[PDB]
Amino acid sequence: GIFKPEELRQALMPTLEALYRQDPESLPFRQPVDPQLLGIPDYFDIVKSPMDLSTIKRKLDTGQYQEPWQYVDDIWLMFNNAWLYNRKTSRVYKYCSKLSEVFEQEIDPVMQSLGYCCGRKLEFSPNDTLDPELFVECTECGRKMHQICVLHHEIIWPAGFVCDGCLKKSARTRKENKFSAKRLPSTRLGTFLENRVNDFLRRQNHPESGEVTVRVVHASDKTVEVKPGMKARFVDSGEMAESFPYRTKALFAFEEIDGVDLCFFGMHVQEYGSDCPPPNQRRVYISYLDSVHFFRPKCLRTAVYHEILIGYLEYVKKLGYTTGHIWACPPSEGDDYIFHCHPPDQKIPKPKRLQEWFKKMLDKAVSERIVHDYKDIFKQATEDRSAKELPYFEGDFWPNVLEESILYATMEKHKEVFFVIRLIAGPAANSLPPIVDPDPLIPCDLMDGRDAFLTLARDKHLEFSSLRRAQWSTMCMLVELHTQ
Ligand SMILES: CNC(=O)c1cccc(CNC(=O)[C@H]2CCCN2C(=O)C2(c3ccc(Cl)cc3)CCCC2)c1
Ligand SMILES: [Zn+2]
Ligand SMILES: [Zn+2]
Repeated sequence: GIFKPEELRQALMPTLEALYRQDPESLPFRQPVDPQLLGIPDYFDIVKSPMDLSTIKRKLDTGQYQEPWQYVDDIWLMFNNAWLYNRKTSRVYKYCSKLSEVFEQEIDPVMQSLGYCCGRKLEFSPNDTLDPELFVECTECGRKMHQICVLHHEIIWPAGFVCDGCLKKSARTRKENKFSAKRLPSTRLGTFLENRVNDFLRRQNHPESGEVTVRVVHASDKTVEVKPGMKARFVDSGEMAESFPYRTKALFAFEEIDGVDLCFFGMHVQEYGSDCPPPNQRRVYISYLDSVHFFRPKCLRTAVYHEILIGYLEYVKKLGYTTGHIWACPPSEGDDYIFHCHPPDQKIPKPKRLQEWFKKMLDKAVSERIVHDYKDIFKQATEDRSAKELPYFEGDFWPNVLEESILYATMEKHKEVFFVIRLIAGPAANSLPPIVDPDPLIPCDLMDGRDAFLTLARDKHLEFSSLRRAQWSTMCMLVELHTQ
């Protein structure tokens, strides 16, 4: 036992009286449902565990609740029975919804006064059913708390969870989390980007901004093989190379928010080096860009994205990559992209908004004299003067759509989607030294393309749907990156 029974009764009884005072919303909930009297004989075929305010009052008054979550569980059983049995458009359904809003406001401050994370009944995002959020138990006081509220990971703290209350009471502080973003192995690329971001943020000197970390978490050597269609026409003759080698890299940016890691940006790139045959030579392809919109302050979010993306273009330019490519079309309605379960209010941008966003960033990159020029693939193709000449990237649009044929008219209708970004133009691009990546390979199967991370996130309910859930998913993804 944690609580003297009378203490639990005095704390919780006012939240029950708050529901009882709601008239008419509590009237269907004050007494056990009597299916005969109400003419609803199928009630007990649908509702296996009836619950009502008078039963909860008796359990409270007789000391039947040993800890407050058993009370919260009975309140939500009552709400869920009503939402299950009654139609969404029915009076009882709407009364139930109103009572659940009254309960959430009342129970929050009570559960926090009793030393709990919150008083919320929490379930994951959407076989008609939702998975419940997990609890951990303080080894010192025995209070149960949301795993995600207190960010307790068994790998980081194997001896068990100790709540803030028990740590203060014993003049102790939580053992440092060494599975941090900052402690991921550093790369030259990562250091360059993060130094750019933090320099900008220090110039703004805004009180809300946290330190940013940028880490390369995957680097491996791959090959894209030419598809059979285009292999027939161009490769089979010996006119075009059969496969193009590249380095695939994955990087993430993390911000300190409320003193813990938050992963807010993700990037996959394909890097076609100087020993890669034309027409891919000295080209970089940004496969996927994703974000979780919790960057603080929100007034500097776009500018921080600019520092990372303009920074990457500056870094590859200096090494001797001439051209950048971005496939600027949104993901399809149903595809998570990099981060599983975005906030519902982080809307996939419309094509026009996405194109305009990328245009503004590249204009900044022109002002800084990092980008020479940028145009749609149509103008750049006209200006370069066959289909053999098209840069051919793993998982890109053009290798797919060129199979549908087996070009000129197709580019014009999809011109605004494909940005070509000139980093090095003219004679400067003729007599460059070899491209030598000063960072080693980083083997990491989890970050080998975007699917392994999406699979882990689905399997373990690592959502980025709220700040608190994004903070847990960041902590979990960092433990996995640290223990490969
Ligand atoms: C409810 N919503 C979802 O379920 C959902 C599903 C899938 C994805 C998303 C959110 N993800 C995105 O918008 C991704 C892909 C398209 C670009 N993008 C970004 O994060 C960046 C961006 C550019 C421009 C603008 Cl205007 C907004 C953002 C950040 C800077 C570079 C790219 C949400
Ligand atoms: Zn909680
Ligand atoms: Zn405790």
